[PDB]
Amino acid sequence: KAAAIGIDLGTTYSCVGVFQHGKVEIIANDQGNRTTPSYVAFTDTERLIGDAAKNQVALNPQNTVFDAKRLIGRKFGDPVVQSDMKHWPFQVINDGDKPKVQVSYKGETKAFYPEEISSMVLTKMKEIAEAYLGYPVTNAVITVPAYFNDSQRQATKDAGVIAGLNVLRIINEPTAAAIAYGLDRTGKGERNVLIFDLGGGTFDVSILTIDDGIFEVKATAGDTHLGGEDFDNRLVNHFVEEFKRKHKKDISQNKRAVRRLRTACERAKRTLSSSTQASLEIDSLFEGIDFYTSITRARFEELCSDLFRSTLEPVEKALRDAKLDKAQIHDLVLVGGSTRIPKVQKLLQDFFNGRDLNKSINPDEAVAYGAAVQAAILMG
Ligand SMILES: Nc1ncnc2c1ncn2[C@@H]1O[C@H](COP(=O)(O)OP(=O)(O)O)[C@@H](O)[C@H]1O
Ligand SMILES: [Ca+2]
Ligand SMILES: [Cl-]
Repeated sequence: KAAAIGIDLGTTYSCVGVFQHGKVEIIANDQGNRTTPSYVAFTDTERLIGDAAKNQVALNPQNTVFDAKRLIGRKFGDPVVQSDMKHWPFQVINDGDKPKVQVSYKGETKAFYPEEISSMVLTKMKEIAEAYLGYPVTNAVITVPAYFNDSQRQATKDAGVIAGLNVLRIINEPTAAAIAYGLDRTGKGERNVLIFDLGGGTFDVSILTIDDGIFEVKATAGDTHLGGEDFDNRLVNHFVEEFKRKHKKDISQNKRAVRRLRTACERAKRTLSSSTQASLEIDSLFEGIDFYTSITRARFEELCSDLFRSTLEPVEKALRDAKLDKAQIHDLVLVGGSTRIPKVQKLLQDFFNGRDLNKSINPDEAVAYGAAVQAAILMG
């Protein structure tokens, strides 16, 4: 009788929903947010998950883990792991050919497998659901990228189990997104669906072919290292020069400062999605010197123009691999927190014969939404 949940275990954010009495409910965390950072932090006295973990990153960088989704199901020697390792502030060690994240926790050295860090994020999402329903949740459906291999899917499933969940099914994120928009219920002929999924660290384009209720992955393309964080960094480099020009000081060397700026830029970016301008106010950014400035949407767009325009290439590549003209796509689906960027929406719109965009479901909640539906269906 207990309802099962749908969990979108994202690269940088996670989301949980539950299908109740004919509708899907996206559950808010303790801070009232419908998305939770896929972050786990370890201190001298506690282990933080979600917002609390990401909030103290600037003061505890070596022990605040993220991007566990990039390591999960992979080998220590995998070139992807060795490359990614160079960009993380935490240590990744080898354990019988398997990578482990090593940190300082409660006064000592501890190492964790990717699926262990991920199981911690899953527990948080499980408890959020449990507080809402009022009872224990034991069944779930978890999404993963369509390109994930058997090994990556297995480790993710192991994560759900370690989090005390029976994973009813591991499904593809673009499939989950299709389900959210109800493209899995028509049974009349076949239709072409393109999924434009731009998150905080990754960009995925998926072309699916739904023939009378059956899903078929036609093509996939994108960039696993292109996402919202890259837009934040364009803003960061922008303000570093401005601070450098107004107070004559290069802050690019003070780690804590760069981090506090990146966090401010991230929030400024979001404001630029609904307003033409945004203010950036950081107290004692560098050497006690404050930093209050402003920036227009257009300026922001110019700073990321190349990045935004690059998103159309994976789109055209997918169309090619799937041997379809852009006009042959029946359903254009935009998901991911970054598709909220007016500019990103316009580039896609102009590209796709200036067609109308579907604004019926929340882009950063879409994956969890479809997951919840499938979970309920699987639960009878
Ligand atoms: N209103 C917004 N405007 C611009 N970017 C946003 C907005 N809301 C969220 N984002 C961005 O979307 C990204 C988070 O995407 P999301 O799909 O939720 O997670 P994930 O990275 O785990 O896939 C972040 O880079 C975030 O800054
Ligand atoms: Ca996402
Ligand atoms: Cl919470």
